[PDB]
Amino acid sequence: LPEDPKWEFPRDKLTLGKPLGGQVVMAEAVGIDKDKPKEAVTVAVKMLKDDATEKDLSDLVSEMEMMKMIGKHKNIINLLGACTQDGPLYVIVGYASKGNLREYLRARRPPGEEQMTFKDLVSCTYQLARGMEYLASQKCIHRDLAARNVLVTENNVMKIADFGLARDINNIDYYKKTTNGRLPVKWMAPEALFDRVYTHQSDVWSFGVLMWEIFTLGGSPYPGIPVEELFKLLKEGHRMDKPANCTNELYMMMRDCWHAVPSQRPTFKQLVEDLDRILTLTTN
Amino acid sequence: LPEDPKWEFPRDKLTLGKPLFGQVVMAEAVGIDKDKPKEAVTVAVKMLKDDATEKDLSDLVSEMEMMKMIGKHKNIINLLGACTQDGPLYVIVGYASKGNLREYLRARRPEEQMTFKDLVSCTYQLARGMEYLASQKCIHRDLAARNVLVTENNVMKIADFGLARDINNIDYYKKTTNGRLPVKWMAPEALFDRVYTHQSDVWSFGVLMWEIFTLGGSPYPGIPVEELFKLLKEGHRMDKPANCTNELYMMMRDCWHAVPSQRPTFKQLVEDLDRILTLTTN
Ligand SMILES: Nc1ncnc2c1ncn2[C@@H]1O[C@H](COP(=O)(O)OP(=O)(O)CP(=O)(O)O)[C@@H](O)[C@H]1O
Ligand SMILES: Nc1ncnc2c1ncn2[C@@H]1O[C@H](COP(=O)(O)OP(=O)(O)CP(=O)(O)O)[C@@H](O)[C@H]1O
Ligand SMILES: [Mg+2]
Ligand SMILES: [Mg+2]
Ligand SMILES: [Mg+2]
Ligand SMILES: [Mg+2]
Repeated sequence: LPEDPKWEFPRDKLTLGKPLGGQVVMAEAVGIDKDKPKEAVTVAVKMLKDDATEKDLSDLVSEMEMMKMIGKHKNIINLLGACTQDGPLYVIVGYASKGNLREYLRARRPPGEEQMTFKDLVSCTYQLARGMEYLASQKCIHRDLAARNVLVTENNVMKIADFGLARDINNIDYYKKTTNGRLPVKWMAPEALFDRVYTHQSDVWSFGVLMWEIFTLGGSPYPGIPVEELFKLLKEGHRMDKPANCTNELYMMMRDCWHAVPSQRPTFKQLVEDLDRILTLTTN
Repeated sequence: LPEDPKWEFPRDKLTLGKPLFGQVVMAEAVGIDKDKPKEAVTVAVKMLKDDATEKDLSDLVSEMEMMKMIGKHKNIINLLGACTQDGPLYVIVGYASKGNLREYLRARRPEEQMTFKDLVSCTYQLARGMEYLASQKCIHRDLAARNVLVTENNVMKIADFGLARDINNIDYYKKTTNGRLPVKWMAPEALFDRVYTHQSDVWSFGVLMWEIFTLGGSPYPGIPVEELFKLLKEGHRMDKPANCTNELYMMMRDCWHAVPSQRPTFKQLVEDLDRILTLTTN
């Protein structure tokens, strides 16, 4: 693959460590932060598994390239560098000490670890909306939004991650039977499968399920409902029930994200504004 | 999903158990053996994960359909039934108490040690299964120790038909063909030419042989997937395993012949392995 100095990082400056969670591992990167040339830094490294397929490699490359183009943002996991020459491809990204959001929330469920306050949940949701709002402004569709794909930092900052299925808005083959076949069904917008398209509004549908996972503290969507029976139920108007401790207002937000008609759903900008209000009013 | 009465099995007679294109769990099936209507049989059931994708569903469906087509053979995991109506798809297959071959072998490393004859016997059984598979015009495409199951009586059983296809159902020369086959068990032509024939499967059999004789070793140790095909193109081949005779290693090299038609057929492999096994036994 093409050499790209600006992002290349020395293999001898990286010490691979313990497994995290193809295959992702923790590691120390000496001087990865150019202003601290000798300072070792704890990072995360994504690389291929030993039994990886060709598609796994093209996916890893795609993920790296997408992260390069997206740019930097508070709520998006950051690319730190990559080892792409004379050796196995290593994609180095910022290390999130708290793990993924799904595991994070479940570990903080009431004893029935520090519990999540209603404000923490709204704040978590608001941060992600901002992240998605930015992504959309960069013409990027994630396509795989879910609690298991969000990382939490030491200071509880939410980071959208796993861009292994992400695409530039124009890099989607509309109407082909093979388009969107690798998207987890339970987080997927109906038009993704039915019409074989994908827009930012398809991402808002996913965001809706993410909201539900957040307010159920890491629950599994459509419990008891098999994936092969889901789209039938969705066509019939079925939608997940309101999470226990969730305001009717936040629930209507989820419901709005699940409008059958894409343009009928809120834009991420609208979600940010609404959530900003709710968060603020909760604070006061 | 079209109803196929012949294979349909009642859901109320199936009790899912502990965990083992999906996820496999142990289960108890009452009357799966039609001659013993009230008997509970321990089986294995493959189903979709909660986060399954559309492709995960079509693969499981394809897996089921491929197993129905293939027919029965002692060295191929057998289909017992399937719950396809009004509910999640369940593919019910025979339970293999010893797990997959790779785990089985790594456990028997110098937990009852494997003898040279056992290893050959193991290899011979798999060749027999592949010979039958090839005769049914089926290409497995994902042959490897991790895809071989071992029954209570140490019978080898080729499994995981999640990538298998009929020999004529291949999108020839398309750049997207064979994109989901583990690279280290994959025949060179499968990637360079985008084709897949029974001879591609024999190449994988070779790797499988190497895993067997190294007692579950990982192929091309120390070589990343990204670097393997250039090496393979240059002639690189894995070295002989210690607990392996030059003859058996030569069989591996034959399976890895660069030219597809120059690799032996499964029919020829079975004949040679039988001869070798017969000698090792007598
Ligand atoms: N930067 C990071 N810091 C901390 N943990 C990380 C991390 N990147 C990944 N992980 C951990 O590894 C898990 C899997 O990561 P990721 O979502 O990137 O998976 P993956 O693309 O390798 C496979 P899949 O698509 O099956 O998830 C995360 O849910 C998280 O627990
Ligand atoms: N019939 C059976 N009896 C016993 N164990 C079984 C079994 N079927 C599957 N298993 C166990 O589950 C493992 C995975 O099986 P299988 O190879 O079918 O996986 P899979 O198709 O679900 C996913 P992948 O393609 O990622 O392996 C096997 O290696 C074995 O340990
Ligand atoms: Mg992920
Ligand atoms: Mg991924
Ligand atoms: Mg398998
Ligand atoms: Mg499989």
